[PDB]
Amino acid sequence: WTATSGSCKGRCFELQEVGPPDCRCDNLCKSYSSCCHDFDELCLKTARGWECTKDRCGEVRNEENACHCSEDCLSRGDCCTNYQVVCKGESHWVDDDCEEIKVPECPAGFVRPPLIIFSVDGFRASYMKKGSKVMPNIEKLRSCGTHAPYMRPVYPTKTFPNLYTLATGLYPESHGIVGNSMYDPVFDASFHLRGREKFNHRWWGGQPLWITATKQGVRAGTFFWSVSIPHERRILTILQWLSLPDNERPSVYAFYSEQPDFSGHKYGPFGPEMTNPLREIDKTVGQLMDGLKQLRLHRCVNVIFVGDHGMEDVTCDRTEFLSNYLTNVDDITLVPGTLGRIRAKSINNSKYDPKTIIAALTCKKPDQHFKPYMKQHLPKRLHYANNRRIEDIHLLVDRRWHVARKPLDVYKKCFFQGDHGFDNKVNSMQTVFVGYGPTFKYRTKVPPFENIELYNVMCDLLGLKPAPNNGTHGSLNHLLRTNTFRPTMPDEVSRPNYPGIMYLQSEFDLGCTCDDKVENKLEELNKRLHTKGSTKERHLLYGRPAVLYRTSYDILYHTDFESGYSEIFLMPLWTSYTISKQAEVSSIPEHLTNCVRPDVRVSPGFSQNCLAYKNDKQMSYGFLFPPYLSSSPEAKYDAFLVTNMVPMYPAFKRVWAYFQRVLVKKYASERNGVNVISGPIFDYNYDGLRDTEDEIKQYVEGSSIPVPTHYYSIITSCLDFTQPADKCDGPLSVSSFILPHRPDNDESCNSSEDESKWVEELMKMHTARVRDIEHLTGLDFYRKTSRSYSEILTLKTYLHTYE
Ligand SMILES: *[C@@H]1O[C@H](CO)[C@@H](O[C@@H]2O[C@H](CO)[C@@H](O[C@@H]3O[C@H](CO[C@H]4O[C@H](CO[C@H]5O[C@H](CO)[C@@H](O)[C@H](O)[C@@H]5O)[C@@H](O)[C@H](O[C@H]5O[C@H](CO)[C@@H](O)[C@H](O)[C@@H]5O[C@H]5O[C@H](CO)[C@@H](O)[C@H](O)[C@@H]5O)[C@@H]4O)[C@@H](O)[C@H](O[C@H]4O[C@H](CO)[C@@H](O)[C@H](O)[C@@H]4O[C@H]4O[C@H](CO)[C@@H](O)[C@H](O)[C@@H]4O)[C@@H]3O)[C@H](O)[C@H]2NC(C)=O)[C@H](O)[C@H]1NC(C)=O
Ligand SMILES: O=C(/C=C/c1ccc(OC(F)(F)F)cc1)N1CC[C@@H]2CN(C(=O)N3CCc4[nH]ncc4C3)C[C@@H]2CC1
Ligand SMILES: [Ca+2]
Ligand SMILES: [Zn+2]
Ligand SMILES: [Zn+2]
Repeated sequence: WTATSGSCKGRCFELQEVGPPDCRCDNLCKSYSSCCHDFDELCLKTARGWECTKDRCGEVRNEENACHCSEDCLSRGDCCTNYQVVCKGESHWVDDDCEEIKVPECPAGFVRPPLIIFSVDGFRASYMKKGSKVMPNIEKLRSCGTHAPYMRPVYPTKTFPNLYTLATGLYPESHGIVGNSMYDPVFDASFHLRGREKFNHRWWGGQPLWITATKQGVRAGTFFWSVSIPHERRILTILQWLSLPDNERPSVYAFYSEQPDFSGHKYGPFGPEMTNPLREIDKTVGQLMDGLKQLRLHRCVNVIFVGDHGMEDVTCDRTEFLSNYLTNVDDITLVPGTLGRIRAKSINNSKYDPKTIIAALTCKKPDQHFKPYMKQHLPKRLHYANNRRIEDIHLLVDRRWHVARKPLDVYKKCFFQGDHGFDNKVNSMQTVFVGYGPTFKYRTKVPPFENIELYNVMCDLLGLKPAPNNGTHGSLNHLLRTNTFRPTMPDEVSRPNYPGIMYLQSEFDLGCTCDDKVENKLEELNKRLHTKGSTKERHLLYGRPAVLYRTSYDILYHTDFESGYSEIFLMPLWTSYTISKQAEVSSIPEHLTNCVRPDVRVSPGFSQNCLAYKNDKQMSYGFLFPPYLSSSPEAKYDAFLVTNMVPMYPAFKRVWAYFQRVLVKKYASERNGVNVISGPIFDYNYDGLRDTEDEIKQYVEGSSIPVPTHYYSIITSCLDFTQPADKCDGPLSVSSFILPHRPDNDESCNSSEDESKWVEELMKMHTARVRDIEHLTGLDFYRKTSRSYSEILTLKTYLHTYE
C-alpha cells in the first residue's frame, strides 16, 4: 500500500529514502510503483528539450522547462549542459586539447575529489577501438586518462552478477547473486528479472560501495535509475546534486545506461544498427563533461567509465536441446541460455539421479556445443560453486550457442542476434575500463585486470576502508597517481624444520623397493652440499613460499629440486625447480621403473608407503619433481624418494606425465628457461580455500594418505626472454593451472587419442592466477624478489588466457 496523496514539491530525487506507506520521489520510485501523484509534472519536466539554442540565452526563468538558459541558471545549478557553449561562447570539453591534471583543481568547500561511475551495459571491449570514430568524448577520456585494453568480468557474464560484483569486490558465489535468475532451496523462493522478490534484502550479500561510504561518513548519490527516466535527466540530476551545499552534497555518484546491451541483443555485437547506440552514449558523456566544466569540476572529479560484460553473436538456430540427449526430460528443471543449470523438478521424486544425467550429457554428439560438470569440477578460476543457489549440475556452453530444454521453449516462449553469459575468459565477453581525473595517471595504458579489483580502488579514490572482499588490495596501485594503499607482506606463521640424516634404511617397512644399491672423496662431499642446500639459489628463485597457517613441515634440499614436505599431509605442499633452455629430457631407465626410495631425513611414521598403493586398485602414484628432467644419472635417484611421491589416479597420470615429459621442456625452450613450483590442493568443500586435516573426504585405501582434489603448477620466467629465468633483472612473467584430480578423463572428449591432441587443451581450460593457488594452499609466493610489492601483487592476479 502507498498513500500517493503526498507531494514531490521541493523533493525531486531526494537522497534519504522515506519508508512506506508515504510516497517517494527518488530515482527508483517508478520501479516500486510508489511515486507521488505529481512526480512526473515536477521531477520529470521535458518542455523545450535538453539543449539551449541561441534564442533562449538570457531568457526569463520558466520553471516548466527541462533545463534552463536564463542568467540565474548557474547559481541554481540547473542550466542545460551546453549553456556556456551557446550563450557564453565557451567550447565543448571534447574540443579542448587535453592537459595533464597534476593537482586536483577543486572549488572552495570540496573536501575530496568526487567520484562518478559511468556504467554502460554490454559495452564490449573492442568497441573502444572499432567505434572510436563515432565516440570522440569516450575516446578523449580513454587516451588522456588511464585505460585497460579490456576488463575481465566475472562468471556468469550476466548483468546482475557483474554489476553487484563491481559494487562489492566479491565473486557472485559470495555476494549471492549467482545469476539474473535464481532459486533458493532454503528460502524456497525464486529471484527473477521481472517481479517483486528481487527487492527483498535477503538475496543481496556483502557490502556494496554506497553502504561502505555511508557507514564511514561519505555521502552517496543513489546509484540506480528507473528505466523510464531519460539519460539526459540522469545527467542533470547528478549535476544538481553536485550543486548542493557542502554538508548535503554526496561525494560518490553513478550513472547507468541500458545501452548498448539492449540493441546488442537485437542486432549482434557489430550489427550496422550498433553505430547509433554508440553515438548516443558518447553524447551523454559529452553532456556530463560539459556539465562538469560549467561547474568548474572538470579537473576535479574522478570519472570511471566501466562496462559489465561484452556481447556475442547468437541466434535461434544455434541451440542444443536436452530432449535430444535425455529420456527423462520432464523430470528436470533447466535454467537455460548461455549457461545451463539443472536440478530435479520435484523434491518428491527418488528416481532422479545426477550421475546418470551427467552421463547422458557426456560427449554424446560429435560436434557438441556444451559440456556438463558437477559444480565442484568447474575450472576453479570461475569460482562458481560455493553457494546453495548454484545447482549441482552445470552446463558450460560454447560461445555463440544456447542450451534449452525442448524445442518448444524457443518458438513458443528469430527475435535476437546477440547474447552474453559465457565463460569469462571468452574474448567477446570482455568489457571496458577508463579512469580519468586528478587521482588517475595521465596517458597511461595498464594491463587487463578483473572487475573484482575495482571496489578496492573506488574505496581508495574516496578515502574509505573497503569491506573484506576478493580483490587484492594494492594490485591496481599502478592505475593511480597518488592515494596509493601501501600493502605489506603477510607474516609467516609456521617456520620449517631442516632435517639432516636421522634414520637407517632398515627402520623403514614401506613395502617399496629400488635397485639403487649399485655404487669417492671429491664427488661425495659434493652431493652432501646438495642435501644442505648448495644449489637452492638455482631452484628456489623467489624465496621459499611462506606457510600462512599452523602446521609442521620440513624443507628438503636436492641437486635438482627443493620442497616443503608436510608431516601432516604426508607429501610436499610445494616443490620448486628450475629448467634452463639447454636442459635435456631423459627417460626413466628400465631398472628404475618401480623404484621408490625411503628418505633418511624423514621418519617412517611421516612417510607414504607403497603397499597402500599396491592394495588400492583405483589409486596409483606420481612424482612432483619429474624424473624425466634429472640433471644427471646420479641425480635421478633423488626424484624417486618417497617424499617426492603423490597419489594420482591412472587417468590423471596420463595428463601429468605428458605435462612433465613434454610441456615443461617446451616452455623452457619458448621462455628461455622456466622455474616451476608444483603441489597438491585439498578443497573437498569447494570454497576456494585450503581444507584443514579434519575436512579430507578421501584417503588412499587403508592409510592416512589424503587424496588431492587438484594439482597446481606455477611457471615463472623473465618478461624479457632474452634473459634466462635464473638471471632475470626486471619484471617476471607467469602462467599457472589448477588441474582437477579426476579418476577419468570424461572432461576431454578426444582423450582416447594421443596426449598431444587433448592434454594442453585441458590445461588451458584450467589456467589459474597465483592468487587462486594461494587461497587454496595457504602459501604466499614471491617473498624475495627485486620487484616492488605492488608489482608482485599484480603478477599474482595475472591470468594467462590463451585467447
Ligand atoms: C572472497 O571474499 C569473501 C569475503 O572476504 C570471503 O568470504 C568470507 O569467508 C569467511 C570464511 O569462509 C566467512 O567467515 C565466516 O563468517 C560466518 C558468519 O558470517 C556472517 O556475517 C558476515 C558479516 O556481515 C557483516 O560484515 C560487516 C564487517 O565487514 C559488519 O560490520 C556488518 O554488520 C555485516 O553484517 C556476512 O557477510 C555473512 O554473509 C554470508 O552468508 C549469507 C547467507 O546466510 C549471505 O547473505 C552472504 O552473501 C554470505 O554468504 C556467503 O558466505 C557464506 C559463509 O559464511 C556461505 O554460506 C555462502 O555460500 C556464501 O558464499 C554471514 O551472514 C561465521 O559463522 C563463520 O564461522 C564458522 O566457521 C568457523 C570455521 O573456522 C568456525 O570456527 C565457527 O565455529 C563457525 O562454525 C559454526 O557453523 C558451522 C556451520 O553451521 C558449524 O559446522 C559449526 O559447528 C559452528 O556452529 C566464519 O567465520 C565470511 O562469512 C565470508 N564473507 C562473505 C561476505 O562471504 C571468501 O572466502 C573469499 N573467497 C575466496 C575464494 O577467497
Ligand atoms: O541503474 C541501475 C544501476 C546502476 C549502477 C551503477 C554502477 C554500479 O556499479 C558500481 F558499483 F561500480 F558503482 C552498479 C549499478 N540499474 C541496474 C539494473 C536494474 C537494477 N534494478 C532493480 O530493480 N533492483 C536492483 C537493485 C535494488 N536496490 N533496491 C531495489 C532493487 C532491485 C532495475 C534496474 C535499474 C538500472
Ligand atoms: Ca576448502
Ligand atoms: Zn548487462
Ligand atoms: Zn544483456
